[PDB]
Amino acid sequence: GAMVMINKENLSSQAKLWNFIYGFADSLVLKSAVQLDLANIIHNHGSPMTLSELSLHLPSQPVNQDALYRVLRYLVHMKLFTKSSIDGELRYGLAPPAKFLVKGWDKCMLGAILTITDKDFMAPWHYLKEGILNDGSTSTAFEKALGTNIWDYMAEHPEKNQLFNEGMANDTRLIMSALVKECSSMFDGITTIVDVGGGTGTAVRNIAKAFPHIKCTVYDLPHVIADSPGYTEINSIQGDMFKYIPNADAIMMKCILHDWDDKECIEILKRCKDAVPRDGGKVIIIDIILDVKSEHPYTKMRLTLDLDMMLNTGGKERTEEEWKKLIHDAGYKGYKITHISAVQSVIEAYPY
Amino acid sequence: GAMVMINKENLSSQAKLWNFIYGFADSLVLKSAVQLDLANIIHNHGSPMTLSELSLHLPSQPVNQDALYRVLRYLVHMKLFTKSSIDGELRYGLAPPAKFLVKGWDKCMLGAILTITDKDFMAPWHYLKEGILNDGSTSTAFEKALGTNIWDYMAEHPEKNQLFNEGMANDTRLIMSALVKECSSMFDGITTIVDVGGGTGTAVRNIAKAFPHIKCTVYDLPHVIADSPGYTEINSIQGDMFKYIPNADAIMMKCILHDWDDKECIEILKRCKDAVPRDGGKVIIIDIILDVKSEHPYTKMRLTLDLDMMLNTGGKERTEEEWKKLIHDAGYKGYKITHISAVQSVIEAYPY
Ligand SMILES: Nc1ncnc2c1ncn2[C@@H]1O[C@H](CSCC[C@H](N)C(=O)O)[C@@H](O)[C@H]1O
Ligand SMILES: Nc1ncnc2c1ncn2[C@@H]1O[C@H](CSCC[C@H](N)C(=O)O)[C@@H](O)[C@H]1O
Ligand SMILES: Oc1ccc(C[C@@H]2NCCc3cc(O)c(O)cc32)cc1O
Ligand SMILES: Oc1ccc(C[C@@H]2NCCc3cc(O)c(O)cc32)cc1O
Ligand SMILES: [K+]
Ligand SMILES: [K+]
Ligand SMILES: [K+]
Ligand SMILES: [K+]
Ligand SMILES: [K+]
Repeated sequence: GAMVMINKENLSSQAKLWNFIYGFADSLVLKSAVQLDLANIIHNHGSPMTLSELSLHLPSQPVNQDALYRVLRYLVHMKLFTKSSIDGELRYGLAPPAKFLVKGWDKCMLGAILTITDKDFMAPWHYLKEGILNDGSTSTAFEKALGTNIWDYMAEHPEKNQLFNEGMANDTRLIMSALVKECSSMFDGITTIVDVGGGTGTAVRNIAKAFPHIKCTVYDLPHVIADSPGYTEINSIQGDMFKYIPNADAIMMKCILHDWDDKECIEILKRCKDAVPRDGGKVIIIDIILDVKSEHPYTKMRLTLDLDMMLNTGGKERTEEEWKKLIHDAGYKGYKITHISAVQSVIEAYPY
Repeated sequence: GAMVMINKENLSSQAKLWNFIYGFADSLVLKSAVQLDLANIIHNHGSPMTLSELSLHLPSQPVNQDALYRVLRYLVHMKLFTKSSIDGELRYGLAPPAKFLVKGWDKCMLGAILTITDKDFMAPWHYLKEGILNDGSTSTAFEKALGTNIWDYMAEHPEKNQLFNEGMANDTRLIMSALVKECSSMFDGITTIVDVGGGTGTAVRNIAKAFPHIKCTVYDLPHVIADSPGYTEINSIQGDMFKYIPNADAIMMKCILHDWDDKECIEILKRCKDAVPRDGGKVIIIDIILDVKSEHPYTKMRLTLDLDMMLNTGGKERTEEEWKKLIHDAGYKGYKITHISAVQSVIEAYPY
């Protein structure tokens, strides 16, 4: 018949399953740590704090200190926070990865955390089985969970629109420094650049500051431009990139093409190719490159973004070979990849 | 002013945060793998299967094979499944931890997975912040999310009651073999045993089979006994353990005391102490012992269960010192711990 176990089963193997089952506890404990603002209370204090001292500084009163102690115990085991005995008291501090929970610098990841761990925005992941056994539905998991496609949903839910746009703002803050410094030569000779699907303008505001002689434009759907601050020297245009892309010396698209299937990407890439000059025009794509042959620090979260696209947008994350095919099919002459030690890489696509 | 970064920031540190943010993706991809029954289709086939072969055996038709490929790619990166080139084709197999997703043996963990990753049963974790900043509410996160306390909720939601009771059934299946074999001496001389809060009877059915001369009783709330199969030689009694515990030579409580605060536990433990004989009576507690000094395979999920109790039941997981105090305060003479290489340990509590 079947396998019969006769000696002790491996505890580590079973623990690996329990840790996968409860993966959501890491996401949702982290969310609570962010909502309580623990890392910033400690960082501002400048030294480890007792349970009582932390409690006195929390966002509201009163505080259940038993609950706080037990969440902190979990956070210490995550190696995000520390706990030690100092001068006769137990005090809580920050471990090195907690720096990404500290406000005031480009790699603070708080906006992204609050977007991704939002209850409504997690709901699509419960429809993953229905993405494979689709019973002949063509809708995304986002539509099954929340009623309509992501972008129309954002147009009808202003607070959700804002939360998502700030997550994207954050995502872009993580890479701008590397972009404008390491990839400064990409901006040479450009007099105009349009950020297609540029969101609430983080990328253009940073490019415009680093390169004062380039006239920058942000272009997105009306409900996103409506959630943006006013601009002085930067053009803000609203519209639909499938029907119109503002012409310029260069087009940039960050986290756009991974929202769309290959047919749609080719339509967008053709529209971009015809928006830039034959003479040194270029299209700057910023998106993940999936390595399916070797492992990198961001490999796990890049595969996670592949399914995030599958459920939320209808898109995908692509390997270099897939990018090559898409860029070829849109009729470009060639492409060049630049790594910037980020989740995304830069792919410059060059027309004839 | 503030810290200024001047050299490249650590990619691994940032990846650790992204992996915590997306912890829920591991839980919910695993859920989808269980709903698709991938591990059992492969295990029954007895060799790795192509994407097409897997598709032909899935729970329903048609199948989106792109989606299936991409979920499998994530599952292979989890090291739950494998992918290889064999005789000119890409075939998917099982890695060693996938044995816990295979049906037909005591360590199949499928019931637990489907309980813990259920959408409604995950909802309380979104109210973790409100468990610390409770705005002077005394309700559990379960009540905030789902309307009332867990046990009354189960009484009013028969499908949820069943799903939870089968999760508990599974949890008990994981330990019964070690219990009845390693701890056989605990059952010596006992003529009657009552499993207080014994659920749908897994523990008693297994004890009754291993020890045919012990008259076993399962005792739980009416809506749980109502979700149980009929019994011949095993007594099934319904009631409230805070008002009555059926008298017997021994009482067992598995995953009971971790549902309750210390005052409640002492009330239950006193009721048990007075239900067993002064002459060799004993109370057999099966629950986690938290080690807060060193690390073990199950440490992470035990701390996770501490917050699971905090949110869902109002209880907690306890260290040995906390167990000692509780057992002392209920007026017992002593206790003995037996490890059984499981999530829970056995704590025998002995009256005078
Ligand atoms: N048809 C369309 N035309 C223009 N923008 C669109 C669009 N469909 C979606 N978008 C926009 O594409 C963006 C995808 S999210 C990426 C936002 C930003 N580039 C960043 O990386 O931070 C959203 O802001 C969305 O509103
Ligand atoms: N007042 C009460 N009296 C009796 N049983 C109770 C109770 N309150 C809760 N319970 C039961 O305690 C159990 C906790 S879950 C543990 C179930 C089982 N002992 C196992 O380990 O698999 C549930 O079955 C629940 O219905
Ligand atoms: O920094 C982030 C990284 C990834 C996300 C995931 C997000 N899921 C919903 C749909 C969507 C769409 C996107 O184009 C995108 O770049 C990210 C996401 C949010 C973020 O705020
Ligand atoms: O095997 C399992 C392990 C842990 C759980 C968590 C569960 N959360 C809801 C409330 C609750 C209550 C319990 O008494 C318990 O032992 C487990 C749980 C479910 C399971 O099916
Ligand atoms: K959820
Ligand atoms: K809204
Ligand atoms: K990669
Ligand atoms: K129900
Ligand atoms: K432990």
